[PDB]
Amino acid sequence: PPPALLEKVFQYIDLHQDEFVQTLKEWVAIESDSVQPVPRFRQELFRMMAVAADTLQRLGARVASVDMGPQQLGQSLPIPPVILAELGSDPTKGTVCFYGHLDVQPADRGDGWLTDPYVLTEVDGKLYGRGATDNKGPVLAWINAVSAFRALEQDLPVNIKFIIEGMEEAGSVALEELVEKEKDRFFSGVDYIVISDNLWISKPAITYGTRGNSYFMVEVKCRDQDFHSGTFGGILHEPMADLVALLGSLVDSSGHILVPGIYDEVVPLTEEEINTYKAIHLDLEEYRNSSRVEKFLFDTKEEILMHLWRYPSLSIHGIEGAFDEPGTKTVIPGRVIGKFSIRLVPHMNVSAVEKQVTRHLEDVFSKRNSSNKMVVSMTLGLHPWIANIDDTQYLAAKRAIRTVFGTEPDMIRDGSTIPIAKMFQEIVHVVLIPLGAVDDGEHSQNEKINRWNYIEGTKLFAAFFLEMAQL
Ligand SMILES: [Zn+2]
Ligand SMILES: [Zn+2]
Repeated sequence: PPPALLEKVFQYIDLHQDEFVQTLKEWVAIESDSVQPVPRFRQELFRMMAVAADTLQRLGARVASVDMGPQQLGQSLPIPPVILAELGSDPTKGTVCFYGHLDVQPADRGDGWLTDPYVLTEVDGKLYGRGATDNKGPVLAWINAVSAFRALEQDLPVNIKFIIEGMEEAGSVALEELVEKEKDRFFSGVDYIVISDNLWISKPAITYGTRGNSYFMVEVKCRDQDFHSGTFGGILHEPMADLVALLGSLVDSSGHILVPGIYDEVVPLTEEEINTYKAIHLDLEEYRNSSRVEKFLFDTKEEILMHLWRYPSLSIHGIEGAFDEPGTKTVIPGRVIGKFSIRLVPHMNVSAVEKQVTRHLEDVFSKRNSSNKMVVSMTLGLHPWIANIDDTQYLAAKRAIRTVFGTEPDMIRDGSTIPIAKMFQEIVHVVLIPLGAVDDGEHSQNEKINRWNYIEGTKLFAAFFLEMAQL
């Protein structure tokens, strides 16, 4: 049983759930792809921001859609407006701000989707579609919670602010300058900030730490034109041969990173820290099963979680400029770019990591005595983020979770990076409430959010409004 007429709010959410799921279906069908520099998609992104601005206004919010200007690509594209919305300015009330994004990662059905990525399809309680979990589901769950108090003419316990952007999947272009401009304007008197764009691991969760990241591009160039692999086979220093040797020099079969210096500054594992991991709830057979992975690099819960949260990791993403379509093309690529990144943990320095990776790659390349040119560039470099657990925002969330799910949340870290979390910490001086399941498949084929997570998460947000008012 819930408290109060949270009972009535909860009743409302259960009765309007099919409507909440149809709104999500409608938002998902707007192909708000920010990553493709294609006018068709950027227009759909602007329409998305407009649909959201209208939704917030209809709820009762003062809404501003802030003109963001051009995105320099030697061409350019307009950036989608940022919604800056306020619902209530009651001086007898605290104020909570919610950040979300309504742009999505590209989705091509040919990538391996069993459904049309932009048609929300429910299969065994799972709602499949691009943006279902990342991030239209949790934005709507928050909005739908507010709309329950509004429909019932129930006083919202806190004032609510919304900051919603349309460029998160493309580096939040122009957000930081707007935030900076607004630090003592829109953010003046905002008590706590909420982000809901992350997943559980098993038991619901609250997330209080994230990894950093460093994204590397390694270009090996002969000439711009490719070669016929037979007509010119046998006589070139082939860009692909150099790149494959460069990429193959980075990590070993155990996951151990081979760049010298990389472990120098990782904080030492302590007894205390080990204990924190032992207290997390994770069935390793369950985790193997939802991931459909035969075996992981490690055998125990503690090793698995630590390698995700507090050890660095290296992933090779792909190669650009070579033969990557289906079939059997006989080509020596003239210019290729390897892509890989290293997730960063305390106490690693971004600038040192950049130096170390570069030096390593130069040393490998020079030993090849190749005629090719190599350019390493670190295109992205972010430090890790940690919240203070048992902050007032963090306690409200714990209580809200207990109310809705009837159990204590585990305090978890995250292997991914939430750059926005760091940005609000640096400029405005954040609580992460995950709604997604571990197997939601964000940034992949067959992304979903579970109906239960989406609907029960709406209730979580409702309870949370009330908890924030209570300190
Ligand atoms: Zn997201
Ligand atoms: Zn994303």
